[PDB]
Amino acid sequence: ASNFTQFVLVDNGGTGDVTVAPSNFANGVAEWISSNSRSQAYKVTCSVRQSSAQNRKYTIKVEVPKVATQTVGGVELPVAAWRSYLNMELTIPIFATNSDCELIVKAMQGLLKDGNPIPSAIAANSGIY
Amino acid sequence: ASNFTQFVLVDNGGTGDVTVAPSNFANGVAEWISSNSRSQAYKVTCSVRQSSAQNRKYTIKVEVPKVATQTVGGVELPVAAWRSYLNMELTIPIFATNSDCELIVKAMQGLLKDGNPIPSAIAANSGIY
Amino acid sequence: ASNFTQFVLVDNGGTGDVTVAPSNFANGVAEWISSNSRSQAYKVTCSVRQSSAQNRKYTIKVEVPKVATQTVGGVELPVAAWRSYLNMELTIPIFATNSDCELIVKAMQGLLKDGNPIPSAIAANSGIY
Amino acid sequence: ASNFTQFVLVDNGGTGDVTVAPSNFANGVAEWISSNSRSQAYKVTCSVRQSSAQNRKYTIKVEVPKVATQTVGGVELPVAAWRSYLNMELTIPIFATNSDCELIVKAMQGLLKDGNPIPSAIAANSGIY
Amino acid sequence: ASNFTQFVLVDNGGTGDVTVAPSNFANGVAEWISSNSRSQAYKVTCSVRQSSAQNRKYTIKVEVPKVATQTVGGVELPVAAWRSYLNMELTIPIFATNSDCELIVKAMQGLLKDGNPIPSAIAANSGIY
Amino acid sequence: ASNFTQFVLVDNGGTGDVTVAPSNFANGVAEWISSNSRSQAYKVTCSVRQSSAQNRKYTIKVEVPKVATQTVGGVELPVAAWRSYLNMELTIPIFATNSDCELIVKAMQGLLKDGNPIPSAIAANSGIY
RNA sequence: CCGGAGGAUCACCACGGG
RNA sequence: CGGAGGAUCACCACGG
RNA sequence: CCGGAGGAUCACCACGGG
Repeated sequence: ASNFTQFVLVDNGGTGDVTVAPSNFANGVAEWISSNSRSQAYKVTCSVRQSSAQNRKYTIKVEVPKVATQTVGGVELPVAAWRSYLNMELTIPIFATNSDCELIVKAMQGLLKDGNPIPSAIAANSGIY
Repeated sequence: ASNFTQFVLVDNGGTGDVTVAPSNFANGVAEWISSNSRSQAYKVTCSVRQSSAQNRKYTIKVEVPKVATQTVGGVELPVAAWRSYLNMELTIPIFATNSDCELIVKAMQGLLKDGNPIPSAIAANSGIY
Repeated sequence: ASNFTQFVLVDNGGTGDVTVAPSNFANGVAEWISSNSRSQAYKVTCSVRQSSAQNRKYTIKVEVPKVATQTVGGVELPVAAWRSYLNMELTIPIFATNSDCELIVKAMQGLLKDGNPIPSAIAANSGIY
Repeated sequence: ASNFTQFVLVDNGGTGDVTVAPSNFANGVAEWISSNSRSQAYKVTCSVRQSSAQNRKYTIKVEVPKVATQTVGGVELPVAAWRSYLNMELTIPIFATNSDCELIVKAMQGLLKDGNPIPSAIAANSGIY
Repeated sequence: ASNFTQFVLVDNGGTGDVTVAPSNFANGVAEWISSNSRSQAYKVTCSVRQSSAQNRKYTIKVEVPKVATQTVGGVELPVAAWRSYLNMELTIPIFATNSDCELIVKAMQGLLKDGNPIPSAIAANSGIY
Repeated sequence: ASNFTQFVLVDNGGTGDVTVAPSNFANGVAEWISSNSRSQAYKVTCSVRQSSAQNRKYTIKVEVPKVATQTVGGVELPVAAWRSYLNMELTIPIFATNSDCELIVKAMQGLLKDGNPIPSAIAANSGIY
C-alpha cells in the first residue's frame, strides 16, 4: 500500500471539486491541503498512536474555510470568523481485528450519510428537535 | 419536521443493518441507541452549544461495542467485550451561512468515503505513509 | 523518496508472509506494525542518534508474537500467549564511509545467514557446542 | 556434531571473504576471531542463559574494524583506526518450539534483507525518512 | 508526489557534482547528506513550523565542508578542516497565496544569480561598495 | 570593482521584472529597494563582519511584499500579514579562499534551483513529505 | 515563544523581554 | 556512558 | 470557559492558563 495520496475532500460532482494533497509528514503527522493560501485552505491532518496499554487512538483534524463573501487570496480577519474546525479522536482497543475496524468505519460513514440527523442538523445551522 | 429520527448507523446491505433510534434528550444531549440491552448497545449522542460569543460547537459521540456473553458467578450476561469510542467536536463561526455549513458536511463525508486515505488506514490497522 | 514504507519481515514462501507497515514516527522513533489485532501484531521500531561526539547509534527492536485466543468468562480475545523480544544496538563512528557501512550490513547479514552457528543454535532452542 | 566452527561473516564475492574462527569458549561465552593481527581482527561472541524463570536470553556481539597502519616514532603497527560495535539481545520464552524459533530467525533475516528499510538506512549513513 | 528527493546542491557541470540525498526526517527536521562519511558530508536540513498564529516559519540550514585527512594518533582519518554554515529563516504570513510564495522563491533565486551584487561580494571575500 | 549597483531581484522574463536599487549605505549596511512605498517594497540589505577570530559572517536580509489582493500605494494593516521576511547568515572560516567561496555560492544557488525540494516546498505552501 | 548587521565547534548557547 | 544486568519491552533497579 | 497528535472504563478525569 501507501495511502498518503491526494483525494477529493469535497465532491461537488466533477465541477467545483475540492482536492487536498500531501503537504507535510513532519513527526508522523500526515497533512493534506487544498491549493489556497494557508489561511483559506482546506486542511486535513491525521496521526495514530498507542494512547494506553489497551487502546490505539487516531487523531483526525479538519479545517474548512468559510466561503460565502470570501475574497480569494485576501487577508480576512479575524481568523476565527472565517474558519470551522473539526477534531476527531477515534479510540480502538488493541483487540480490534481488521473486520472490527471496517465496521467502525462503516458506523462513521453512516453517522454522516446524507439525510441523517447529524449531517442534516449541521447543514441547517440547527440542533436536534 | 423534526430531525430527531432513527437512522441506519451501519449499512450492511439491508441484512445485519445496525439502526439507532432516539432514546433520550435529557439535559440537551440528544441520544440514540440500537435495539439492544443497554450494556450491548451502539450509542450516539449529539449536543450543540454556543461556545464563544461568535462560535457554536457541536459535540458528537459514537460508541461501537464488541458484543459478547460473559459468565459472571456461573450466570450468563449480555456484555460488551470492549468498546470503540469516537469523540468529535466541530466549531463553526456564527457567520457561516447554510451553504458554508453544507461545505463542512460534504468535507466530512469526503474525508471518510471508501477508498480515501484515512478510512483505508483505519480499516487496515495502520498509519498513513 | 522514503524508506519508511512497508516491508516483508517474515518470508514464509509467498503465502504466510508477515508484512509490517508504518504506524507511527513520533520523537525520532519509527514504528512498523503488522496488520490485524494490534494485540497479536509483529512490531519493529528503529531510531538513530548521536550517542557521543564520534559515534552514531542505531537502536532496533523487534517483537515476534505467539498468536493465541484467550478465553475468560466465556469471552474470547485475540491475544499473544507470549512474545519473543529482539533488542539490538549498532554503534558506528562518524568516519565510516558508505562503503564501510555496507560492510557492516553484510556482516550482520552473514551472522544470521541460514546454516551459520548463531542462527542454527537459536532455531533449535540451543546454545553453542 | 559442533556448531562452534568457523564461518563466513562477510560474503564479499568469493575473494575478500571475511571468515571468523573459534578462538575461545570460556565461561559460556563463545568467541570467533578473523585471522591475522588480533588488533585488526573481526570479533563475534555469543552466549545464552536463563535470564528468568520463563525466558532464555541470547547475547550476540560483533566488532567490525577499520583496518589501518599506525605510525609513531617511525614505528608502524597494524591497528584498527576505529571499530563499529553491534550488541544484540534476543529473549525467547521457554514455550517456544523449534518452529517458533525458526520464525524468529526468519524475522531477523528479513529485518536485514538487502533493500529493506533498516539495512538501507545503515548502509547509507542515514536514518528513517 | 513527495518532495523529499535527492538533488544537486553543487552543480559542477556533471563532473564533480555534489549531490545530497534524503537521510533523516526524525523530529520533523528533513535532512539530506552527500554520499560521504558523516564527518566529511555536506548537510542540508529544513523544517517548517507555525511560529505565530498568523505566520509560518521555514528554517533551512546548509553545511559546506572543507574536506581533509587528519592524522590522529599516527592514524589517518577523514575529517573536515572547517565548515561554512548557512542559516536561513523565512517567515511567511498565512495569507500568502501560492503565487505570493512563488514570488518569494523567485526573489531568493534572483538574489543569488551569478553576476548580482551579493554573490559577487561573497565569492570575492569582500563587502559591498 | 564596485558591486553596489541595481539588479533584477525577481526575473519574470523581461516584462514584469522587479528591480531593486541602492537606497542606503549607512553603517556599511548596503540596502536596495524597489520603486514602491517602503511598506510595499522589495527590500534587500547585506553586511559582512568578522564575527569571531576564526569566522567572517555575512548577514543578508530580504523583505518580499504579499501581492495577491494588494492595493498599490494603499495603507495595508496589519503589516505582518502583508510581508515575508528572509534572514540569512553565512559564516565563512577565515581560511576560505576565493575558490572555496565560489563553491559556497554554488551550493546556495543549487539549494534554491527550480525543481529542487526546498524551493518547491516553499512555493507550494508545503513542508517536506 | 518573540528580538538582535548577538556567538557557535551549528537543529546549539548566552543575553534581552513580555 | 557500563553489565552474557531484568523486563509484561522505547521500560526498570544498580554502577559511575 | 478556553488549550493539548493529554488519558478514560467515555456527556468523565488530570494538567495547563487567563
